[PDB]
Amino acid sequence: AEQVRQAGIDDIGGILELIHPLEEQGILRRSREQLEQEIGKFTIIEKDGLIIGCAALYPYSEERKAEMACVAIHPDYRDGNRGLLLLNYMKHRSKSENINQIFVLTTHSLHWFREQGFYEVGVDYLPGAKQGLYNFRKSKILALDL
Amino acid sequence: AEQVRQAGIDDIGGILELIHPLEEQGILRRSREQLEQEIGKFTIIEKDGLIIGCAALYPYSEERKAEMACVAIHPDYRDGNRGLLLLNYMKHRSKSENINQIFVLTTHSLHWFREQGFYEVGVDYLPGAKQGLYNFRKSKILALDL
Repeated sequence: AEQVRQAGIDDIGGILELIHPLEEQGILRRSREQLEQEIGKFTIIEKDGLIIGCAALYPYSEERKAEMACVAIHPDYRDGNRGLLLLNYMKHRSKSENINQIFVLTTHSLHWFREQGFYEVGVDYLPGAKQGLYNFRKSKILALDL
Repeated sequence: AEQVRQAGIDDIGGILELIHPLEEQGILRRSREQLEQEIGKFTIIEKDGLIIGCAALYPYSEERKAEMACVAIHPDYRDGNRGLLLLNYMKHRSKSENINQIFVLTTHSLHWFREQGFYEVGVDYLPGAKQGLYNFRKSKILALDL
């Protein structure tokens, strides 16, 4: 069959392959170490040992929201409802962690999202952590070693 | 004296007053309910019962980073090293939660940040959750009721 399951460390290589062409295309970038650190957030689809889909879920526990991000379907495996498969799996998983909304940040696929019952919200809806970033031009990221 | 301490629910009103003029100024917006949901992330400064400073810390546990955001000093209480007070308190607090870097997203105060040992990083440095947002124009936020 075809498996939808939470990702593990042996899946990083396969996730990277799905994501890399998205990064070149200006869509997403994730280093391997970054993926190692977040792996728990990722779900994939495996077909005959090939990773043909992934998606990440970032919970905002106290706001009871979660962002579904980094959703990729293998180019040879589109038009097989695989996006929907990941979403329904995400829906079901969020529900079981006391989360009652999923949100996405997208420039692509409005018709499809609307068709799933997604509605558009303003930046104020974003959980406070995710607010500093939506309102990003002359905007610098600064880090401090503790 | 003047107290630096983690915030509580009775501090929301006072935080809102510090933040509201920042929101009008295009800098930050936080509803009361949003602040109720995130209150645990906030630190304030209280002087004679007046909230004269606040700052939020958003931990990225597995990446061992945390974003310091929503930093406000009462307009009548500037040039009293209160920004530094909050930062050092944040530094100390992050350290004790196994976090070894603080980052900020800013358009303001480069000289000051550099002076504290902050250095500039690229968007790839951001913890994956915070990546979907930095790379935000024709970019929509969509929500789904589970």
